[PDB]
Amino acid sequence: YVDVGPDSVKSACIEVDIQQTFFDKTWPRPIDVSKADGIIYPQGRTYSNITITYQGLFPYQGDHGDMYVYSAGHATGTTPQKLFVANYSQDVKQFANGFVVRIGAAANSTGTVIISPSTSATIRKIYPAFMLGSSVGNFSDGKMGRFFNHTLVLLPDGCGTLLRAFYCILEPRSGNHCPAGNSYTSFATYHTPATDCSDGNYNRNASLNSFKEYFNLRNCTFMYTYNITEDEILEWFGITQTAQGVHLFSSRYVDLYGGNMFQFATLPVYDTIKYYSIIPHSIRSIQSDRKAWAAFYVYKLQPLTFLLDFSVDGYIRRAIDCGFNDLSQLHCSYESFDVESGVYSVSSFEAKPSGSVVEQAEDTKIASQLGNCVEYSLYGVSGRGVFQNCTAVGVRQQRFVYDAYQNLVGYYSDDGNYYCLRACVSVPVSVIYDKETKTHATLFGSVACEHISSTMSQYSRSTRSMLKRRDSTYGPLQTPVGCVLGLVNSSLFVEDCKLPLGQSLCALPDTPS
Amino acid sequence: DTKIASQLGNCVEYSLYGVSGRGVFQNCTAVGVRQQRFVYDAYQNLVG
Ligand SMILES: *[C@@H]1O[C@H](CO)[C@@H](O[C@@H]2O[C@H](CO)[C@@H](O)[C@H](O)[C@H]2NC(C)=O)[C@H](O)[C@H]1NC(C)=O
Ligand SMILES: *[C@@H]1O[C@H](CO)[C@@H](O[C@@H]2O[C@H](CO)[C@@H](O)[C@H](O)[C@H]2NC(C)=O)[C@H](O)[C@H]1NC(C)=O
Ligand SMILES: *[C@@H]1O[C@H](CO)[C@@H](O[C@@H]2O[C@H](CO)[C@@H](O)[C@H](O)[C@H]2NC(C)=O)[C@H](O)[C@H]1NC(C)=O
Ligand SMILES: *[C@@H]1O[C@H](CO)[C@@H](O)[C@H](O)[C@H]1NC(C)=O
Ligand SMILES: *[C@@H]1O[C@H](CO)[C@@H](O)[C@H](O)[C@H]1NC(C)=O
Ligand SMILES: *[C@@H]1O[C@H](CO)[C@@H](O)[C@H](O)[C@H]1NC(C)=O
Ligand SMILES: *[C@@H]1O[C@H](CO)[C@@H](O)[C@H](O)[C@H]1NC(C)=O
Ligand SMILES: *[C@@H]1O[C@H](CO)[C@@H](O)[C@H](O)[C@H]1NC(C)=O
Ligand SMILES: *[C@@H]1O[C@H](CO)[C@@H](O)[C@H](O)[C@H]1NC(C)=O
Ligand SMILES: *[C@@H]1O[C@H](CO)[C@@H](O)[C@H](O)[C@H]1NC(C)=O
Repeated sequence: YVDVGPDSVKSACIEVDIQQTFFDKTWPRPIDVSKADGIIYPQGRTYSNITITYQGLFPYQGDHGDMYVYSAGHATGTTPQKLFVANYSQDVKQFANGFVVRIGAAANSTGTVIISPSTSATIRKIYPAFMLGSSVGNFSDGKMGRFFNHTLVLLPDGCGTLLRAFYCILEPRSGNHCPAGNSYTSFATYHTPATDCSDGNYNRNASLNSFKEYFNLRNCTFMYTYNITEDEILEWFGITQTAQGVHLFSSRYVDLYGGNMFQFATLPVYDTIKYYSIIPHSIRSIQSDRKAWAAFYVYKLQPLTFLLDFSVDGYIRRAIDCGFNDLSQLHCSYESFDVESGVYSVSSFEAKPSGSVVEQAEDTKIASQLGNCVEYSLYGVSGRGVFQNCTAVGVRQQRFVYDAYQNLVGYYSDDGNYYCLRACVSVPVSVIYDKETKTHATLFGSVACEHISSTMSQYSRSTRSMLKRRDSTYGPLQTPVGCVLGLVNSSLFVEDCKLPLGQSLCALPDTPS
Repeated sequence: DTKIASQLGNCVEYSLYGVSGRGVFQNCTAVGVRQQRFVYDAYQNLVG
């Protein structure tokens, strides 16, 4: 196995007090895909200044992410005391095709101490620590997140210039405040700047040794290290897993200023990762020496399609999440960032299922429910649709009435009533796009505004919020063609809008640029 | 193995780290991104 070095020496662990309510903050950072935030550059290829579609794992454009903040522990006077940290060790998550993170984005600005926030200390970048693996379970005290068998460990040591990776078995310890003890609270790791990080001798084993004090390393099968140099600039990092093993990505090695990720390293492990957590960490520094740290963020990858704008220097500079909006769908269909003005069809709202209705004599109370769009089963016949009470058509006791295209038309219930079936209905959608002002509006077709609402329970695509930027303040407007959003009743007469809606309707642009 | 590292050239068969095809090479300017090694167009033809 790997030569891990010496075992832990002290038996007792420094106590970990959970102060998690101090860490509740709301500093969201949604992905800006027009800036190419979070984009993993494609593997093995590069391109010219041409725009191409691409498919791969990416963050959603609308995701605000998850936020975590490292902070100094308790100290008083001129000396260190006990840790006062966040409860992040209990935040077990299901792994889901990797994740990406944002690090140091609040650099060269100020924030607060958090644990004693009134001091208002300036903030600086700090690197994250992580643990990954195939299984989790209870600590002997019932605490969440104990990993089993072998797990990944990623930790910086001391100052951010050294990074280590491990695939190893963790071992519980019988010391006071440690995992086999009944005095255990929660796992944490720490750095002590009062003796660590000398400028002529940075302590390369600093965080690993504090890690060893809570878990003895055993049976380690892999270890790696990497070299980093200090730089307060914002950075991107992330993890994916394939049948070739885990991949590590960073923007630092290749594209430090543009922020595009590149495949920095790979790992030999072939075990599937099923769970993910963040290791909490804290600074042991003296009370007058405290320093606030920049916020850390996490976003989750999904197998999304995107337009990618490539620079002549091959950097991705802009991108569009195709499924984010109906307008984004339009751009992807024309493979461009500048669609010509017009009225364009976009995908329709579907239906929205309703709770099931079942009849099969031979469970309650679903015998009938008229009715909207409730899934159904009738003596092994199934489908989704709306039922209505109707007349009586021949022939009775054949039970299922059908049309010439073999669509079910209606049904004889065992309550003696004929009901008819219309399947379900949908709302067609189109958008009005004015390229000159870069503005838009929408049309719901013949649906009528009695079925239209500010939010949707159908549905089609994840948001329509760009319309809502003006339409949070207005009711839907009925027109002879149909219900529309953000149209306004100006009652103007004009010869040609270059955006006719059909009929005598006309969609004037707001006054020209 | 030698001496076939470069030959400019008209339409010589080639192999580049397991990528292969036939074509002419020319000493032109550089382009982004560096260290992705293979430059391609929108139809996935190798460009450079
Ligand atoms: C790279 O794309 C740019 C456009 O983004 C192209 O630049 C155009 O070049 C023509 C020259 O015939 C000009 O008339 C246009 O005004 C330019 N567009 C601009 C400046 O936006 C350029 O040809 C492309 N180069 C390659 C190698 O594909
Ligand atoms: C990574 O950075 C370290 C410096 O932190 C380099 O390792 C040291 O290089 C000096 C050169 O004189 C030696 O005196 C030290 O003994 C080295 N330390 C160790 C632990 O070997 C190292 O070269 C850099 N690169 C890599 C790939 O590790
Ligand atoms: C905080 O300080 C960093 C220092 O790393 C500054 O980053 C500069 O970012 C610009 C962006 O174009 C680069 O051109 C400079 O080279 C960077 N300075 C360096 C590397 O010393 C930046 O002024 C501050 N803010 C952020 C967010 O990084
Ligand atoms: C840790 O704190 C978070 C705060 O959002 C909470 O949701 C979570 O349940 C906590 N973990 C526990 C109580 O195990
Ligand atoms: C931890 O123990 C509880 C019982 O207190 C159990 O319900 C839970 O499933 C256990 N955790 C895991 C990951 O199985
Ligand atoms: C470790 O992996 C084995 C492999 O099957 C699994 O059965 C077991 O639940 C895991 N955990 C422990 C504590 O052995
Ligand atoms: C691996 O870990 C087991 C614990 O289950 C330990 O007993 C064994 O000595 C280790 N073996 C080697 C060869 O690393
Ligand atoms: C519709 O069903 C009602 C009971 O809900 C019944 O009284 C009525 O006769 C039915 N209408 C017909 C058969 O036209
Ligand atoms: C719009 O303006 C005209 C002006 O006469 C008015 O008659 C009409 O009721 C208004 N509203 C709608 C929904 O068309
Ligand atoms: C062409 O190649 C020569 C060497 O064969 C080199 O010196 C020169 O810089 C190249 N021309 C470029 C890169 O434009």
